[PDB]
Amino acid sequence: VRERMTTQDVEAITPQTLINIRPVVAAIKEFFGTSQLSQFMDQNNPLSGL
DNA sequence: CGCCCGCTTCGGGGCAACCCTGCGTCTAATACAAATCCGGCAATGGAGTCAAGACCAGGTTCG
Ligand SMILES: C/C(=C\[C@H](C)CCCCC(=O)O)[C@@H]1O[C@@H]2C=C[C@@H]1OC(=O)\C=C/C=C\C=C\[C@H]1O[C@@H]3C[C@H]1O[C@@H](/C=C/C[C@H]1O[C@H](C[C@H](O)[C@H]1C)[C@@H](O)[C@@H](O)/C=C/CC/C=C/C2)[C@@H]3C
Repeated sequence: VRERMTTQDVEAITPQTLINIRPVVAAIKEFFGTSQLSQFMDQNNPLSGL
């Protein structure tokens, strides 16, 4: 946003144009898969999930 | 008696070898020439195929 605040022209831009959500959604998808703390639920008896 | 000056001794620095406190989207085409694929006839010419048809030789039948 701070980059394209300057390169864009004024009196034409909007928050729909300024905002790129793809690094945020890539950070979420890169956390939930392929991290240490996000593991498969160990279920072979209900004590193990707990 | 004091004094220089390199010899040894330790310090500090410097450096070489391993992990994560690591791990962004970008003008946009035109113009043209050469090379290459490929699609479709257009000569085949050699290689396979059918069929007749002849070739006797020795069992096989008949005299
Ligand atoms: C070594 C480790 C996790 C190991 C893979 C499993 C735990 C080892 C301890 C043990 O031997 O009991 C650390 O885990 C985390 C971050 C760093 C380390 O990961 C690491 O560095 C190693 C792997 C990190 C993420 C792996 C994700 C995916 O790999 C597959 C699918 C995803 O997860 C893995 C499965 C994990 C569940 C395990 O659960 C364990 C039993 C089995 O070993 C597994 C079913 C149970 O002990 C379970 O109750 C306990 C889990 C530990 C909780 C997380 C701690 C920190 C499966 C192999």
